[PDB]
Amino acid sequence: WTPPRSPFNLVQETLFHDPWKLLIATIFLNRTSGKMAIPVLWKFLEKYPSAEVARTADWRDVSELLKPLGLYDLRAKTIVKFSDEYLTKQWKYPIELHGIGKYGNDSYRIFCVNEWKQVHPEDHKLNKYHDWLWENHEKL
DNA sequence: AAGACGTGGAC
DNA sequence: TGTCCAGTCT
Ligand SMILES: [K+]
Repeated sequence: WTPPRSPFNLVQETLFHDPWKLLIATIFLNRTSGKMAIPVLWKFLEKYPSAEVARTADWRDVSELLKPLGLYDLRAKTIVKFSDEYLTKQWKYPIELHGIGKYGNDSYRIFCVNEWKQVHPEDHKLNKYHDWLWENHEKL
């Protein structure tokens, strides 16, 4: 399964193939505008192209990148921890992991795994994509 | 179960 | 230049 590209161009639609990156993007989005987060996200995946790399990194460093997006200290610490657990903790769903809640888990379950029918989003853009999936899956 | 984490954009 | 605001945690 591979989720369709939509007319709303969510970040999730590129990152689906790597559930880790997709969960990072969701976290970058926590209480922060896309307008600001998205450029920083891309530079973050440059410096930290994976989970094995990221569980390693100094949070002090992740932080430098994250201020000016606010929520930078706690988040930087989370990002490192999330990546540790992502790789070293067994999980069926990323909800089980640190700093992933209904939002990250919904994205996971719509994009990384064929479970869209069972997701009940409460994020706007996700709602748009989902509604749009319900409407057009039989067409593909 | 309530804060609490946060900057810069929009205005 | 002041307020409002863009999930998941403890
Ligand atoms: K969690």
